[PDB]
Amino acid sequence: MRVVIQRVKGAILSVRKENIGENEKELEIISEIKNGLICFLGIHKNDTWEDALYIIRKCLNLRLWNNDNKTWDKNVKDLNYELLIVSQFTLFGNTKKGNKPDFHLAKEPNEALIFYNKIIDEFKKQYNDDKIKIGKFGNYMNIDVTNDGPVTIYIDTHDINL
Amino acid sequence: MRVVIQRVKGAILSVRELEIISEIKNGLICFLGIHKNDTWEDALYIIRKCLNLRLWNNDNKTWDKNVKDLNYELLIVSQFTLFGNTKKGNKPDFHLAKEPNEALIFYNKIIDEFKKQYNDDKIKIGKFGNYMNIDVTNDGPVTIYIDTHDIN
Repeated sequence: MRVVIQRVKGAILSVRKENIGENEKELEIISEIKNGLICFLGIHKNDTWEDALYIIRKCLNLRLWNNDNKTWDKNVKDLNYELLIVSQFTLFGNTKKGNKPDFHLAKEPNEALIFYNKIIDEFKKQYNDDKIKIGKFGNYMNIDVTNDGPVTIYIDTHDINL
Repeated sequence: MRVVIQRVKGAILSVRELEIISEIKNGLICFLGIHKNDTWEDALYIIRKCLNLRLWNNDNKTWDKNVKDLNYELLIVSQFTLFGNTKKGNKPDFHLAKEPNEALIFYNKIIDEFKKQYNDDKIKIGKFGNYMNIDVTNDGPVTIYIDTHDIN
């Protein structure tokens, strides 16, 4: 599994919404957080539950907020902050050969959805049902993010021995 | 070198009462991490990939158009935290990251090469080594990661 974690003062996620209908075609906000993390999550085809757990553990526990003259001190749970988890297959975009990304390492959308939903449940079980927002899996999204720092963290779980 | 590329409809960068100092419409924001043992070859790979990755649909085709074809912009932000090791604790430690003073020179060389390889007016930057607030409109999203240490 791969994840890119961004520290944020807020994030607003929107998808396309077509009233077919009333011939209305606009963006509508379906998810929103204030301070916290946005995590772009890429799932590898050979990912196991252990990979998910490491990611969840790291996202929930990384001390990324300063605190009273102490830096890199507080985690997203401590400050009672939120997480926005977006599935992001492009993180398994191989750009090593040619300038068209190739996504053969990506888990296929269907198995991915089940896995992803398992992850979201675990996030909630390990933190709080109300602190975890998500996007619209497999749909085009517009995400207004306020990067606070910025602080960007990258983790590839296939780097660790689990 | 490590880079995270985000596809965007726009980005607004401010620095500390904040003031906006950089702004782009459609294009890419690129968070750039420089490794202590990085060479000019690593920079070139990153620059070439950023300018040439076909990340836009030109319709009926996918992954078809790149950032130059569309006359789009790039916002390059140095981002040492990309070398935050988190393998051994919950507190990132950043020793793979290049020392600040050498990093700045290197980083400025990169920005020049970006301009030389594209266009002086299409390349925006942040305030190196300063706290920044960046409002980004992610378009997709489309997130690309590259570690030039994976390549020879």
